[PDB]
Amino acid sequence: DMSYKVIVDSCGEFTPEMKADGGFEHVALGIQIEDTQWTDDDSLKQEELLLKIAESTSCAKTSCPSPERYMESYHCDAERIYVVTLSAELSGSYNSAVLGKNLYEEEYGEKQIHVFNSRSASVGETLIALKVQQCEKAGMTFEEVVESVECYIEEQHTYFVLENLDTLRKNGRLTGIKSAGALNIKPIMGSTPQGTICQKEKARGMKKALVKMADCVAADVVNAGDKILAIAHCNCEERAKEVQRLLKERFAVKSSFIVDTSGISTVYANDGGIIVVV
Amino acid sequence: KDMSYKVIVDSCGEFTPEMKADGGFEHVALGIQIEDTQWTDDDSLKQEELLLKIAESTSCAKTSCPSPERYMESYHCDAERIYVVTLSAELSGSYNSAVLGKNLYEEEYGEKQIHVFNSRSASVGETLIALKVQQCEKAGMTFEEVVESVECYIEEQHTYFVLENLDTLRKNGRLTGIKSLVALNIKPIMGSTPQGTICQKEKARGMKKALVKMADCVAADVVNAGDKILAIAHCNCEERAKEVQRLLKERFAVKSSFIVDTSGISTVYANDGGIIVVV
Ligand SMILES: CCCCCC/C=C\CCCCCCCCCC(=O)O
Ligand SMILES: CCCCCC/C=C\CCCCCCCCCC(=O)O
Ligand code: NA
Ligand code: NA
Repeated sequence: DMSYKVIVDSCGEFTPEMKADGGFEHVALGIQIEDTQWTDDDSLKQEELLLKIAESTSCAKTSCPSPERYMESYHCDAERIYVVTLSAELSGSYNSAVLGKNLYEEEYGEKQIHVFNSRSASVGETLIALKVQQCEKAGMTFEEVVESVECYIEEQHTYFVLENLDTLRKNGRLTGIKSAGALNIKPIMGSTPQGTICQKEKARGMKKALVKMADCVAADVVNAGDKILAIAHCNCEERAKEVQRLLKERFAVKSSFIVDTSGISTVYANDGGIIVVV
Repeated sequence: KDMSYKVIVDSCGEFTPEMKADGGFEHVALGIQIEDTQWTDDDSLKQEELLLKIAESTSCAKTSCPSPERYMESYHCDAERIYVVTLSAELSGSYNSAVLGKNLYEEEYGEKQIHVFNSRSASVGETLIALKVQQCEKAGMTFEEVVESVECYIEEQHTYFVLENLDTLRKNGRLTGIKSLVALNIKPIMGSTPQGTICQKEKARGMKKALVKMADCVAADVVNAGDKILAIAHCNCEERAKEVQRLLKERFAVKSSFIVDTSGISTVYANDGGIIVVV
């Protein structure tokens, strides 16, 4: 009985193995830069997006998926539907997925559909989708999957260091956080348990910030041998491999992987950004 | 051989007969003050004597949490691992005292595995967390693994209650954010927030329809009820507890359920006729 589908909004990256699996499906967000309106799918190559961001003087804007396209993704032959979305504190994607479930039941009746508020972004959503699959392979019931994945979400922590925080700041995703000292100061950012962004540390220069971020991850992680560590990078794979090396010096994980940022992740992480989740 | 672990629960958390007979569960008592009378909340305090004293006293009851020194002493024993389950940190100093007791322990003695769980609940909410600790230990998990699994359960755990008399919680500052209703026979359906505070979930006219609405609230929030234990605490109204149990069974199936009489602390704040439901 593998009658299930894992729906993830487009911010959550897919590894090549997940793309070849068939059980993972994306629901794409929208991206708007000046007078260009794009859909965050696999037809939007990262370089063209980064080049458009670089030329546009105006900050990029994004839009969550509509409830109707969530509902359409629920309507299929799979018995159990699991939805993984951006943090509800950072995007309307969660509320839209929940509304799509209400629309589905009005048009088609009851179905086992659960929407997971990742309280995170990017590879945070990826790891949750992988956790759903792991639970399904272990033979859990639908409600057992929900409980175990919601526990993993509670254990999961997100961290990131960017070169350019302006897109998150201008789009209202950094409210409360204090902003200009040394020009090479790099804040180490992270999630809160509620799914908002906070500042965890700071360092002058990228090399020192990556070390401090590695320390922050290691200071919070528990039972790391049971967990997969994910790293998303925006056009800086050698920086991603260095972060992986720093983290391996500090704790042992079950496994780890590195992925390129999705369209939404690229828009908000910007050129040179690094996101770590475990 | 020494016991591998002990679960310390403050006296608000009721023990089932099976837990009372298990030396792996141990209470740390709170204090109860009603007019000129001071009681330790332990098994030697009869609920009827407490209820009769409350009924006669025009003065509202007062309570006190355990001291950090008392918690520290409870940690110093032959059991290897110590788990502590306390009242919600937002409703009592019991959690802060247990954490301070741990800090004092590590300063005075060799390092020991001690973890304090903020239940963000009360009464059988603490009971079920203590049972979950035992379940995780029986599953063979490590200390860190037990801690992480129990904290996940705590986030899942929701508390609901309907009382005949909310005055003790109100007078003692435990309903700070809730608007009080004017006195036909409207009964508010109260419950926990994820932070461990009390909120009003619903309201109904009469006790019978209040229990129905509470049962609806429990059913609306519960995840994977089939694997969970549902607990019902009642203060001198066992038939009301069995009716609530019946209403919940109409809405979802659980692995098992139990009913217990309220502890001393739970009795003081739930009062005669109170009902508490946790799953
Ligand atoms: C709570 C932890 C968040 C970690 C953020 C990591 C940095 C960049 C990843 C992309 C974050 C995107 C957040 C804003 C998405 C808004 C999309 C929309 O609804 O328009
Ligand atoms: C957060 C959910 C709370 C549910 C409350 C259920 C009603 C009665 C159970 C007893 C509650 C006791 C709370 C106050 C305890 C204060 C003890 C102290 O003096 O520190
Ligand atoms: Na559309
Ligand atoms: Na008084």
